[PDB]
Amino acid sequence: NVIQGQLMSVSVPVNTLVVDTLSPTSWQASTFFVRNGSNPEQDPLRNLSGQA
Amino acid sequence: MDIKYDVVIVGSGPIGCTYARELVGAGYKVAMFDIGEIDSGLKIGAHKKNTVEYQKNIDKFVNVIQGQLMSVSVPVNTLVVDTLSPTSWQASTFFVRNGSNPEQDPLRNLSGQAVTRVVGGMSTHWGCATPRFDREQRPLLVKDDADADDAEWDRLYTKAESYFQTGTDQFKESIRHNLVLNKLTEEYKGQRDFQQIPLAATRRSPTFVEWSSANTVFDLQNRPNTDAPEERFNLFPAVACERVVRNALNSEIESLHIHDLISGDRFEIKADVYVLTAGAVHNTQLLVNSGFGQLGRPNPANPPELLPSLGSYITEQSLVFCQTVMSTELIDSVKSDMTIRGTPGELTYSVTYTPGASTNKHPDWWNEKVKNHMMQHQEDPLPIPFEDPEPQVTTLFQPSHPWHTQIHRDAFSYGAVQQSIDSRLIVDWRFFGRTEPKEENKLWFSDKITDAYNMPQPTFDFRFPAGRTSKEAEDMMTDMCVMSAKIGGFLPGSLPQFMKPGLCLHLGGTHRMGFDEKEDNCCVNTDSRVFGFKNLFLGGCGNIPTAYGANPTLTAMSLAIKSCEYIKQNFTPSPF
Amino acid sequence: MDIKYDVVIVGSGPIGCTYARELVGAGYKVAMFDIGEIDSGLKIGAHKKNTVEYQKNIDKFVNVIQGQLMSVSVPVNTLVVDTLSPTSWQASTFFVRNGSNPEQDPLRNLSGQAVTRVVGGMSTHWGCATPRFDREQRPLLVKDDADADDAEWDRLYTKAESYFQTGTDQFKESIRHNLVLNKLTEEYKGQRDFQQIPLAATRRSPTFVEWSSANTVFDLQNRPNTDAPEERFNLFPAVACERVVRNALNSEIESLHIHDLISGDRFEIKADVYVLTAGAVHNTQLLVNSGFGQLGRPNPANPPELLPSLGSYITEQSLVFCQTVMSTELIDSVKSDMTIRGTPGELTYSVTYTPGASTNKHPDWWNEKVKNHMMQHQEDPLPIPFEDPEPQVTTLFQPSHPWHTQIHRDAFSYGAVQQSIDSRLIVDWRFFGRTEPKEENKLWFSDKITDAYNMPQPTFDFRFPAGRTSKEAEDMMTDMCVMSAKIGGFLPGSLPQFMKPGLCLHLGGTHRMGFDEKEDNCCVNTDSRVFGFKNLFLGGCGNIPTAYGANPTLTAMSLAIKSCEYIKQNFTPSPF
Amino acid sequence: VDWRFFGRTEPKEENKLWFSDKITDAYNMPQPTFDFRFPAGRTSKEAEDMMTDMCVMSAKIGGFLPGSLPQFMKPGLCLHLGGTHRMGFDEKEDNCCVNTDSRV
Ligand SMILES: *Cc1cc2c(cc1C)nc1c(=O)[nH]c(=O)nc-1n2C[C@H](O)[C@H](O)[C@H](O)COP(=O)(O)OP(=O)(O)OC[C@H]1O[C@@H](n2cnc3c(N)ncnc32)[C@H](O)[C@@H]1O
Ligand SMILES: *Cc1cc2c(cc1C)nc1c(=O)[nH]c(=O)nc-1n2C[C@H](O)[C@H](O)[C@H](O)COP(=O)(O)OP(=O)(O)OC[C@H]1O[C@@H](n2cnc3c(N)ncnc32)[C@H](O)[C@@H]1O
Repeated sequence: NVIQGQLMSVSVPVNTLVVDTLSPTSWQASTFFVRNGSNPEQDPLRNLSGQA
Repeated sequence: MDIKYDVVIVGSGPIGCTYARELVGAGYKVAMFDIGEIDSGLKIGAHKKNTVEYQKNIDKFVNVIQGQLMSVSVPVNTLVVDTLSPTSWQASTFFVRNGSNPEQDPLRNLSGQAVTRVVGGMSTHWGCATPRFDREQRPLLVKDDADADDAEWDRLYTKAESYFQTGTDQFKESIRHNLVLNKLTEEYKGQRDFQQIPLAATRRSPTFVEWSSANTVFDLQNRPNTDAPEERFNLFPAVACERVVRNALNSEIESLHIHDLISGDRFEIKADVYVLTAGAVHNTQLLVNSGFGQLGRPNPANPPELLPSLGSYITEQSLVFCQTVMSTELIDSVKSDMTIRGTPGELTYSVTYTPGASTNKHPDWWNEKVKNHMMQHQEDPLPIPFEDPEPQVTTLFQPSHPWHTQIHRDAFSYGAVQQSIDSRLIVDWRFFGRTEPKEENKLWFSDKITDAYNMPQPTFDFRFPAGRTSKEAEDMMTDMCVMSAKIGGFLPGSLPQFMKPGLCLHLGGTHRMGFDEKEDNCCVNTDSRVFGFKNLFLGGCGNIPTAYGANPTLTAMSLAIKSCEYIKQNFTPSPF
Repeated sequence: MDIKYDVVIVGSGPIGCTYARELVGAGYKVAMFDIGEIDSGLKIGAHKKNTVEYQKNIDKFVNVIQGQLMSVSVPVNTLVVDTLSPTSWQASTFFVRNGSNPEQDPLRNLSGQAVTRVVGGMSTHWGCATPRFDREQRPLLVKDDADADDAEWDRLYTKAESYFQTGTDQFKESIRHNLVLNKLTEEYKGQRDFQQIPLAATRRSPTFVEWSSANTVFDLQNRPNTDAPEERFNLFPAVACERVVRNALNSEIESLHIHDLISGDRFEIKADVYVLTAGAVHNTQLLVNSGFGQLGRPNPANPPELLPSLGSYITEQSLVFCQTVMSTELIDSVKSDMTIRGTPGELTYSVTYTPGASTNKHPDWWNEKVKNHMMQHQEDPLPIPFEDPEPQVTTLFQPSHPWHTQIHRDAFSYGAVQQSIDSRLIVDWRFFGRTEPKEENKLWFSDKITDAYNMPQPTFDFRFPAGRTSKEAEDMMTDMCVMSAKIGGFLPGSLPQFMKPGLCLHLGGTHRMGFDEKEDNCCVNTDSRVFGFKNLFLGGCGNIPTAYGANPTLTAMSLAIKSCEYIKQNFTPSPF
Repeated sequence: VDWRFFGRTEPKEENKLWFSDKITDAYNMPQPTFDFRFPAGRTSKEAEDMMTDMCVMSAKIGGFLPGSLPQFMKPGLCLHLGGTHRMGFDEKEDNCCVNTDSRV
């Protein structure tokens, strides 16, 4: 837990995971927009995802 | 097989079988085709739960359901796997893979929508709930005369309930059922009414229910036969129906084009009357494949010439689910009439009641089951008999609670930790919302991509409408949270949640009914006859044009019965 | 139903059907009972995968399998749930709940063991692999004459393979199959041989295989009928067989006691010949319920009077599994014969080969499939055609690799992330170990606890034996890791692992065969006749007394064919 | 017992760490971006041979622990990144950034 608490990911690609069980009242974007500190330059297929 | 029939029916689900029942009985020469195969045993199209083994292992039945639900539209998968070995082959993109539909926006889908291709359709696995719709959920059959409209729905629903063997008392001797039913009655006294879910089912013994299906409505045996010597019916399984052929006038259907999946051959079939009962998705696909509506991605710049509302105004219900673990207060109530001496497992242990004691909260029969269970199974800490049937409770949709409710048990795949909880304690909660019909919510068919039967690939463009539909959906969730707490707390792993869109499989409005094609933005009239066409009829939930929360099948069958009255009045059976 | 038959058969799986095929054909008056129901469509007891819908959706078939596998022995669950609401009822102990078996030690179980109660048994869902056993895996039918023993097994296996429609070439036109087969041949040159898994199956088209089943061996239709007018057979589904009644001499069976699950009535059935083919678990249960062996927890202080080796020396195979993702080297090999100009998706793009080029690594037909796929589907990055059949590769058990191997695809439930990998790349690896028979490994039946049919509850006391069995099991895992790496890296989520004990469903030895009851510690002789008894025979994997790694069904059928030779030679059919 | 086997990666010009000219990280510095794949040829063959070697060697000690089965870890979890500002004798000939005294 100490280790994980001090390893900050270098490059996180834009997340395209589909959540389709939100309530109909919840706000949602119509796209997978650059969110949550993701790096839009990053190809998720040519990454070092584990680099921190 | 002959080339010419009086009536042809596409699909062998319960709605096709309603047509078959009515029309074979009226003496028409009838053919029914189904793309799927016979696989329910000797009773063709019967419910798969009606085996002794599923009645003793009911949770295994989830697997039967899942094994015959094939996803309608799966978007291209973009999940990153970055722990492959460096030697494994990988593409540089998320390419169209594994039967995914590239037309599909993963954010405007009914991901949970699925279809069943087997003789008897989805009625080989369904839950058999058959409530009537109240006025608010129901389309008009009579204009400007509410009493006359009620009377007509009553006549039709009554017949439909006979065809399905609908009843409301098959679970009346269940302790668990009565425990839930009574508590909720008491808690909502003067606010809401609770009753048994109306269920298409006949109890055969205390541990066996014969669930109804297509086979209950019509047995699907070829005729003439010894029991029906003057009737004429043939069922042709493993036949993909691909198109109905319109005359140039667009006034009549001239043939049905089929593909025999066993021989591989294609044929045309001729009939006086053509009935499409392939389900809400597949009726639409067949029509669009026959030049109704618009093939391809919607294009308003280019409105279709025939049935422009086809595939628009589609509705699916919102669904919320949880499970509860029965409260201590309620379990203790079960044994309230009992005197208990000594300690379980010893010789002096005694559980007794006074039959007829005026202070008894329960009938003698309930108390006998409980005493006997507690004295026979002294290692068991619960007062509920092991073979006690499940709860089957509803409060039906009303204006002040505009959702359908099922408080019940059906087959479920309990994870390992959930298996730690005694099943007698667990109750499932499913609340179903009504969805406003909106032109923008569409089922359409690709002009380039094809499905597994080489038909135009279905694609959804759906979102739950803003406004009432969404407010009610969230109010429904809150209502399940409030109501469920009266019975027990949530079961870990089955916490309150929205189910993926379309999992409820109550899709409607894809080929909707109304009085007037333009004014009511619809495809069929109140006899389920396709506007413009003399001899084409559509059956099923696709016909329902309203926002409904209740399970739609009974309502669809009712419309089918009306549709067959029109047929009997307007087409003469051939001589035998 | 009559009261008297020439032969009665308990169970309608493939082994019962072998008896039925041989004995109905020999003119005996035959009854077969099965506790399960007809549910494979019109072809009674046929494989459930032989529908068009499962052949287009093969992964859905896992659900069919899981829906008909009922766990034999589930220990009491001790999983702690401590996130219930304080209002929910809870016991203060982990009490016997949810059909758990309190006799069962969770640490000496076959947790993965399960049974199938349906007409046709497990052959309605099985994988159809039918290898022969080599000498090392195989029991003796002839003593002190190895060549004579080989000759006898050859005669019997050859007939069994005819009954099952066993073949080794149904997958020969698969690119994927040949890609795997060839690579592994090359890598083990001079060390091991690879071939197609022998499969009970007939190819009907490039996209449809008719998998064999009980129905292939015998069609299970009542006789006399139009095709077999001088034969006599009745199948009675939904009949629980409970006991065979021994004479006081313990020299003959006098009746079969049955329970009709539909009427609820119990009857006795009389026959000259009694054949038990209910599976390895249920044959044992029936025998113990009839006073063979010992009911209750083993007690050596009190050895049974009849068949003291019944339920001892049980064997189940160890099973290791993984999936791979095909290597880049191998995928590129597929298109080695191709010249490629331009870029995919453009007008100039060209994929060509020179038919007959001496430097071609592949036959023209392979290259035609590949060229056509690459030119027709230029958005697809793989050279393998979409409808290419699966790999079906084996290297059969040998002394230097004493395990059976299947390098293949069968129905599988891929998780969401796994669905991200193109299915054409994925290969399943299943290696099966042989288990030394040990007296201490037992299937026994409770004297107090009962199962869902009110029969004595089965309980296992099993561990994989120390010594060779365990060393080989781990060497097998290492061998799969080494061999699989030649084809590709592991698929995340399907990494190398031991499967729970008994999931392979290859249980043997529960009612084992040998020459001499005491010296060979066994229950039946080489005609599958129960020692002491003139007219009682047992069929199935329970008969196999050796340590085997290969799939046992073909071997069991072979023994059944020998058993019927004895019957035909020793019992006269009644006159018709 | 834990088993961790670590492979060597061939240095390839095409494998890059670069920095965005538009996107910034949490300290307002140019956002790092990788363009990496394990090189074809030796690096990838050895990586798979390494996996097989761990499977073979580990079996001498015991069987795998369920839930910790043999697997490749996500790229870069080992945190042994090298070569981003690599050393050599001659800047052009050795394609490098610092000399053997680590001087730029
Ligand atoms: C699956 C499901 C269904 C369900 C249920 C629970 C589950 C898990 N619970 C419900 C319940 O409690 N109450 C109820 O009212 N609905 C519930 N359902 C849904 C219900 O089963 C369906 O509404 C009902 O069966 C619909 O009936 P219908 O006759 O309209 O349609 P179907 O059963 O899908 O049968 C259609 C058939 O047509 C075939 N087919 C499809 N395409 C073709 C082509 N091209 N050619 C020839 N035949 C075609 C099918 O194979 C099928 O049998
Ligand atoms: C389930 C399974 C099976 C399997 C397979 C894969 C799966 C997922 N893959 C295998 C394969 O590739 N090759 C092979 O050799 N084996 C494979 N199998 C196993 C195979 O199906 C079984 O070995 C085979 O079917 C055994 O045949 P048998 O005829 O001995 O037994 P059965 O099929 O279990 O049928 C027994 C029947 O008897 C009934 N029954 C049980 N108890 C009673 C009582 N008391 N009274 C009357 N009937 C009884 C059953 O209901 C059943 O049909």
